[PDB]
Amino acid sequence: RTLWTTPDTSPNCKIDQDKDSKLTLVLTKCGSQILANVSLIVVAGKYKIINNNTQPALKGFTIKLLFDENGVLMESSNLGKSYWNFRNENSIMSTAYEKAIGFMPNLVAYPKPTAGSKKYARDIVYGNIYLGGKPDQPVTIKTTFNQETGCEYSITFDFSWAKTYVNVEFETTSFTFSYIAQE
Amino acid sequence: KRTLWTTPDTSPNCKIDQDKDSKLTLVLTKCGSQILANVSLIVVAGKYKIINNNTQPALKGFTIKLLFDENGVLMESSNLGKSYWNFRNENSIMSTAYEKAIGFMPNLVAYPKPTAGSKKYARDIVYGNIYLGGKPDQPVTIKTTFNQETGCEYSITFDFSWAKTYVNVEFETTSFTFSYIAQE
Amino acid sequence: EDKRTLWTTPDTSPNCKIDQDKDSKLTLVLTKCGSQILANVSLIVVAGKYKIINNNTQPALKGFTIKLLFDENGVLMESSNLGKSYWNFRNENSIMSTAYEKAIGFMPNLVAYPKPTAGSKKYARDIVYGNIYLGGKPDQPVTIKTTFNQETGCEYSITFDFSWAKTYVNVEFETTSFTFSYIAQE
Amino acid sequence: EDKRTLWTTPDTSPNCKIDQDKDSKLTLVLTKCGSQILANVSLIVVAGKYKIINNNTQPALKGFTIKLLFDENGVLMESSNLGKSYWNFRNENSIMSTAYEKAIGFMPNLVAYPKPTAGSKKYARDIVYGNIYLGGKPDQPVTIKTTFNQETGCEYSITFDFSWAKTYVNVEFETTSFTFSYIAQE
Amino acid sequence: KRTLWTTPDTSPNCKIDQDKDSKLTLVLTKCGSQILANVSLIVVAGKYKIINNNTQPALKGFTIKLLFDENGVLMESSNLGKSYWNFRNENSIMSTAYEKAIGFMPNLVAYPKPTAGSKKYARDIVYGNIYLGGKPDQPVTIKTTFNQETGCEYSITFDFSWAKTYVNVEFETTSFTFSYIAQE
Amino acid sequence: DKRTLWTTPDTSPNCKIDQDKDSKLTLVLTKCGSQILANVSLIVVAGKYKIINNNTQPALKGFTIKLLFDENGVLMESSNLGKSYWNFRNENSIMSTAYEKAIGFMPNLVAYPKPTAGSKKYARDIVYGNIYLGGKPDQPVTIKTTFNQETGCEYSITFDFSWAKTYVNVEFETTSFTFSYIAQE
Amino acid sequence: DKRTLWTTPDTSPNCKIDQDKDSKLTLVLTKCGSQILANVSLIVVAGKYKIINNNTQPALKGFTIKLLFDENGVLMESSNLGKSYWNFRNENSIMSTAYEKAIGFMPNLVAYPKPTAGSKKYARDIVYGNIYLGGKPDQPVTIKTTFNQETGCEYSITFDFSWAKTYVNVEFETTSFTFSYIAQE
Amino acid sequence: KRTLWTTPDTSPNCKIDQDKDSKLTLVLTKCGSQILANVSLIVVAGKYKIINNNTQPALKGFTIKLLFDENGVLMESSNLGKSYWNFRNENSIMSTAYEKAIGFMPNLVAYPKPTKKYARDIVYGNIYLGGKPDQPVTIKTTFNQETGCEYSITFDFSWAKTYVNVEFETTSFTFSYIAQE
Repeated sequence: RTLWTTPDTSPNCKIDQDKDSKLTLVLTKCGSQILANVSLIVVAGKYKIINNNTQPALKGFTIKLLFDENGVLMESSNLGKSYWNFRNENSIMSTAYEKAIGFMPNLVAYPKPTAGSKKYARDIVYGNIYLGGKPDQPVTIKTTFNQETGCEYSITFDFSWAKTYVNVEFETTSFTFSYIAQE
Repeated sequence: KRTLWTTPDTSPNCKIDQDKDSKLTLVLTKCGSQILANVSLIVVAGKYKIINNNTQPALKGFTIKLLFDENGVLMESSNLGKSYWNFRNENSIMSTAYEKAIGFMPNLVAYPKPTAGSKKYARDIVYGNIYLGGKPDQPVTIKTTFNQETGCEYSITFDFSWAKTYVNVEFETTSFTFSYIAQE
Repeated sequence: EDKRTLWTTPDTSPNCKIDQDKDSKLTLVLTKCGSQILANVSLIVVAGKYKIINNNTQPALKGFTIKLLFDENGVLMESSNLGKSYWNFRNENSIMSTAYEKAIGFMPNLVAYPKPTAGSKKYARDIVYGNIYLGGKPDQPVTIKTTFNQETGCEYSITFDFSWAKTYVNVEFETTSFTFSYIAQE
Repeated sequence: EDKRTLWTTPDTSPNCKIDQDKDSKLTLVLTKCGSQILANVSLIVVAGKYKIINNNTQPALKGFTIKLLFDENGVLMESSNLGKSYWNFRNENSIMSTAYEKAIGFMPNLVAYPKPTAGSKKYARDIVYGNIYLGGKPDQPVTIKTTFNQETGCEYSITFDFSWAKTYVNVEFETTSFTFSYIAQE
Repeated sequence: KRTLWTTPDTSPNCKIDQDKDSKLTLVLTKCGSQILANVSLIVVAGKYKIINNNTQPALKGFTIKLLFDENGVLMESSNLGKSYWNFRNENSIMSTAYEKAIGFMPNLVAYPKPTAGSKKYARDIVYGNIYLGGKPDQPVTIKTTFNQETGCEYSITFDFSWAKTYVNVEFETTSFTFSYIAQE
Repeated sequence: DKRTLWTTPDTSPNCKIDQDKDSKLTLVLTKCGSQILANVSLIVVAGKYKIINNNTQPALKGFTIKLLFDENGVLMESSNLGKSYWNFRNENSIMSTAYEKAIGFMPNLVAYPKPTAGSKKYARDIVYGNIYLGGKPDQPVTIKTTFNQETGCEYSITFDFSWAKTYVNVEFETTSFTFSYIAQE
Repeated sequence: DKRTLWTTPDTSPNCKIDQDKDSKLTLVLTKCGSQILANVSLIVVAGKYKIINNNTQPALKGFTIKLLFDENGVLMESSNLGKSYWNFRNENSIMSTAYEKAIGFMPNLVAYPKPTAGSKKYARDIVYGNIYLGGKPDQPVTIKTTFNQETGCEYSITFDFSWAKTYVNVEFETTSFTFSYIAQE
Repeated sequence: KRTLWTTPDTSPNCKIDQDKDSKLTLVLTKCGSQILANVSLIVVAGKYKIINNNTQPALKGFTIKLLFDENGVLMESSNLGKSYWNFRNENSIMSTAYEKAIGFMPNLVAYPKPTKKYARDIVYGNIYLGGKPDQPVTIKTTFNQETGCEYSITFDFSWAKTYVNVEFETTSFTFSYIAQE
């Protein structure tokens, strides 16, 4: 009933370069809703340290999870496939999973955008998370369901900030949300 | 069934100011002693569809009320229409109206009905924000209150409000999740 | 008997010591959804120095802490601010009459949220921020910061740090509710 | 040395057991005015079952009793709810440096207020009723009923029965003061 | 001597709203560790003389304060006039103003001044009722509070209030007795 | 300068808040025809109000300075401000002889009537302002000025000083505030 | 009544800190009328407190040993100290019969009342001292002794050991400390 | 008896600044040639009750003196009140004032009166405010250094830290001294 990344600190995600980040994502199926819990540690590379004195235009970045028609994570995702599976103890199942359609965002609630059709905001959930656990260091985490092409379903995390942060490490508090499940 | 919902399509099901002027998308999923709730709103017509606080400076909020009888059945005075509200069946709703859903009602010990002279605590409220047009600089407050309406056994009230002066902004929102303690 | 919910009974009676015996009602409901605990919390201060906030007369009174400390079996330790007789598995609108022996399935996961270490980087993943509102008023926010497994002298812990920046003048400390979740130990 | 006042001292340090040890400060001052004792009383509950009244959760919790039992010399007996440590003749704002041995002139008169006895007519004149107010609020009355010489296992007694009719919700039990008098034994 | 009083005549001695609008009759008799107090009030002029809450709905109470210095001497800031307050001499007062009356002051351990970080207990209040015109259906609350005023070492504050709607009722009262713990 | 009544701008004490000469009220009244332009500040040099400690005295949160005038606008001895220090300007001092008339500086009695039983009391006779202890922006004090509300005089100006915040070892000496009022003639 | 209650002075473990019999508490209580003269030291023989390394275990900074007594002054089994060799002195061992009464050795309940909710307790019931690990003068630890603070007993003596310094591979075996306390009778 | 004491309840018995502002709990137990002494202090009122060295930076100590006559009887000039100091009787004091207690007095050969001053007539200790290990106060006890008496015990309390809103109520300290007889 839970798809997750093992919640240690080892990297599992490429924002800019391989293994530059640890996305901790836990999806628990509560029938018609998925209860989601997320946090991010950027361990290396371009996004490890936000410095808007030296890089004034660096105000955000994106992580995409793309899923096929069986709810299987696609290699085009920023999150690595070997890191994503049903929970087993404090680790993951040995064999890669074959179906997880019940964990996918519902396509009627959150349709793929279509040219010529009105796009509603119901497919977005906003939250904040806090860099370094400090209450004066918010960033926006914008989560969008089924926005991407090249997939049957998707979850997209857009992180952004308006403040000028100077040498602030990108490692965050946790946020919980939910979404309507496909089945 | 463990989920009561409005079918998550876009067809209007709610009256804010005029009949069928909005689509309230509300999903209540029973997790034992808590209901996990997910809500968003699309206004499709009427005075709240396009907010212009230069021409209508007083247009700063509105209310959507769900009132329930002793069996957890939606009452017709609610802003949400009854024919749209039922247990989930695939991506639609059961064909026959439900008779009991007390397990989805807000707990009356946690959230008592008002009585004169009774000390009223704020535990029966949850605050959140949702965002018009998906834009991060267009927040609206969604205040949810449990069991504060009269003429019903249980209630969920959504009060929407905003402080900013919105000019030519369509009222269709991002989603928000909350929970509340279940009656049984 | 509802072994999927640990809670304080959702009545209004006090169950918690912030400063003195029975000075507050922490309403806390932990509902196990497999590997995540769905948590719902509010606070009523019924007496003592935190009941009525006046920052004109007490400018330094800007926050306080409520700690839940648990042993290796998930049993609440007496050093916690919440009283042990008030904390148990649900039975209808009350609690089971005998004290529970095990609740590890409700504890915050130690790999996700490790105890303090001798020499390793401490990450912020073990914190959740929220706001709650005094008197239900939208202009009276308080920060509720929840931290997992950062207390010593226990095997697991949940710490609620309440704080505010505004100068509140004769404002009663009784709050709206907040929901969050955390990763479960098993 | 003021042998015309017997008191608890006027501090707020708990001296009384209603339900648990030292859960309350009974402030009681008995001043001898010849044939009458002028009495002044208030109560602060600091802990335990009666600190915070919540009649939504405990609708049957509507009163309690504090008994002072005295021997043939007017000495307070250990079976009393009030402790002996600081019940003594006045010395400034404290008590005399040794325990008193005789205070019959402070005892309620046995002809006016006889002890209960087998099949004898009990008259109400051994009672005085009053009200005191929780938290100083005029809408939070409680009844204080004082009865003289009705307890067993003593030669004299003063019994305070507290009761209320209203449904109090999270009201701290600490009271305004009340004055009464009674006829002295000698 | 053993009694501080206002002479029990009917000569106005007190300012509620305007000078000499009332006669407070107050007798404090020292009984060792307790002061036995007896009080009544006559309003002789001004807006509190005849109460009409149909036409003046906000006229629901007023305060008379006695403030004392470190020697127990009444301070000029009190509502009660100083020339009216002294030790008893027959049915009048001593001709020379008293210099010390600490034995008549409310005890500061029983009834402390406001203190930072100290809980304020209600035991520094005594409630009573007195009756307008001697009529049993015309109660007013007399609340007496010890040592809660600023600008003094000791204080006795009388707050009068009423919930009933009195219609053309003269404010002149029955008497009430209470006691309080003495400072020395 | 028959157009200015003032206390002079020096710092020698001229006022009794709690004890004699415990404070310097600096008050300048400049007649602009039908309006008096007023500028005020306060320095407490001694006594109970010199150093505020609301940890020691939590309930000490205000005090009053009254100026009472007779029917000729002459300051009465019952005022908190001393008469020696109050006169028309001459350079940075005051005139030698005490003034005899200053009705043109008195608060207008129609705008600001004396209170009387049975007459409505309007708030027009009050002006609120703030001043700041030690010049610090986070140490406000309210200065409430009321015209013609005192008894035993023909005209009055009352300054009620109050504060809400707990000040701990804060000297009571203030910034300045300007206001105006309607002149009797 | 010049008697002594003691643990015997050998080094056989008699006390649990973290695991059974991981320490020797050497405790000697000698009745000097109204005061008990007390002498204490501690040897940790096994377990996690035997060798302190606060670089690797920085949270290992203190521990507690409780002696709980019934209404007769008899040591209760719930104590950290075992009952077998806690008795009146006989030579370098203990009397052959287990004692039945030792109220004269109990901490006075008037001087040192049981704490109760809603009463702020006084510090009079504490004595602080230092003892030194390995006899080295730069290795202090605090021994805080509190009388009658525990529930589930009539009387109690609690030893709380704690240290501020970061000890690196230092064995927990201590010098001796003497104190006194007021006796119940 | 073998113990002179103050009843170890919380009732005040001592004037530091003002009458009845403090409870000195002092127990002197005769062990032959040595007196075993146990002391603590609770300030209940007045200027030393709450130390705030931000407001009162020079408030850094005070003294409590016990002066005795040739019979070891406490003199009224002492800070401790005579009503409170007597031989022990159960958990209180004897009701009749004692007449002789020379065996409890500090030895005059070990500790001579002012009229070569050696430091051996002093014992130093620390006690802790509120029982907190970071709130030490020095308690200096001096024998037979006051004038106008035959014997004396003087307690000088002092501290170096800047304490802010700290209540002066202490842990206990034990010492001994050589007895006069």
